[PDB]
Amino acid sequence: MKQYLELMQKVLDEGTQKNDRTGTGTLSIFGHQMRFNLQDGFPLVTTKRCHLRSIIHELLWFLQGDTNIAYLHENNVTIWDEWADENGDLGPVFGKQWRAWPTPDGRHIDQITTVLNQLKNDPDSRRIIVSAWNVGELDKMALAPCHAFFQFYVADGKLSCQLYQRSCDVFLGLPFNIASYALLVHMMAQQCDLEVGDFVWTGGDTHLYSNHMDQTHLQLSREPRPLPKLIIKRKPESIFDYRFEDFEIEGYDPHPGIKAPVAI
Amino acid sequence: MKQYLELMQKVLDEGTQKNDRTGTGTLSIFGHQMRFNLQDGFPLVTTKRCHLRSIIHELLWFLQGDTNIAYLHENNVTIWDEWADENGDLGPVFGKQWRAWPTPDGRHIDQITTVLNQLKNDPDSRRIIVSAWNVGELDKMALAPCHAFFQFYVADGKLSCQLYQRSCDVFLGLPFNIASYALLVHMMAQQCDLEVGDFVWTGGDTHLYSNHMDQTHLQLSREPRPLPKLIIKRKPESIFDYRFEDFEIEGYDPHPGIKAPVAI
Repeated sequence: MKQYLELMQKVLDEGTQKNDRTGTGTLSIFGHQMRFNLQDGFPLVTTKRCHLRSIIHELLWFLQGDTNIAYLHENNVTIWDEWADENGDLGPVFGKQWRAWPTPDGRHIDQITTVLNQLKNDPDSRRIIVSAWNVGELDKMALAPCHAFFQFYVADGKLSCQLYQRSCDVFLGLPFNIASYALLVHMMAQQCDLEVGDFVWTGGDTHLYSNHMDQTHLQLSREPRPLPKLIIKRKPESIFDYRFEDFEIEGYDPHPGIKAPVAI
Repeated sequence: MKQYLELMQKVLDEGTQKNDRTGTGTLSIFGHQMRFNLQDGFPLVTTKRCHLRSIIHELLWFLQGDTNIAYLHENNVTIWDEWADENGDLGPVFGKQWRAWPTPDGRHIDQITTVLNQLKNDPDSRRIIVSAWNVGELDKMALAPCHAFFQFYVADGKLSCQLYQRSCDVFLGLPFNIASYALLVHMMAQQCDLEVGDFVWTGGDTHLYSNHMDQTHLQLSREPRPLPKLIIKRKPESIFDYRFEDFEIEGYDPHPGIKAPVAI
């Protein structure tokens, strides 16, 4: 997509050499923002083929609130295997905070239900927020949330969402981060009888790994194709009742897939 | 400042009519970002005179962690009086979360000490974060935090900070929000033997109140003046030992002050 390739070029041009926790090198910038008008099309990167199978299962899994990887394994989704313990546990990552944020007084707060009802009853609200950044729970998490905090907004019948992503792997992660939250906005808008607005992406440490440079150069040589279209095949009774098969992408004509590694 | 006036003009041009919780009208946009290179000068709005007295006391008060307004009243700082109860209490707002975030297991987490030591020991970290958005504590707060979440970053000997502000009163609040966090970056950089980098400001619901329109039109007719310079007159032994008198602004030649109201 235009904004995505512009980000990649910016990191190339302006990024500074910066290492990650393993010692693996990157080029990094701090602070960036992009906006995707969801009525223009579904913002799935076209300059390489991006598969959404794991991303859809992951989002349904987040929304279900159980952080054991059993559901992912039931569907042969393996993207959290690296972080899970022998029993398949991850600690109180994403879904536990979205659905059952623990409080000092022993309650567990369902932020997703909170937001859905704010959107339906008080759409002007300036505090329609979900946070995964539960400071007390960070140490028990397999890793701290990268997509940490998000806010919804309603105007002129349209639902928008802004994500704050503290750390972003531009090449491997970001295409998927965009698609995941764009899907969530479509699901929430359907459930609230709203049209889709903008997905606004905001980054903190936004980086290209040094061993993604060949891939980045190739991708920047390609012209974006028309955005595809998301089809939701059925309207479920709530935000918690979506199924994998409810989602189809039409009109997706990407350039070929581009593989990239990780260090250990 | 250029970026500030550009934001104001954007809200004028592109903002949509949107009411707040009291029913007071605004023009609103969702999602914006600005960057202030702190080596260029201290980013204090010059197109109207902005007083920093209350803002400096407020920041020292945040850093001290006690949310009773007694310290503010000791200095005749009245900007939190509206929200305080008969005993001067605000509930677990800002400073309580910065210095003593309560956890389910009964601990209280000092996020400011955490960050200072991350900056000194693990400056490459992508999770140097302070959050005020303690979901369990929102209901006891006098109001939910507007400046909700911030992240630090180090590269090339320079400390940067990004703020996520969920709700922003562009005319009355934003000049002060910018100055408060810019001061904090200077204080933290001094304590970590770092130079100052960028303050990156990110907004959610970013709005101009309808009864600030006369003022906005006047302000947009003025040309920004050179940025002033922050002087820290003494290096304290830690981030918790700063005093009001340690701070001076030099070279501040603003256009006259512009008064603006609020509804009740």
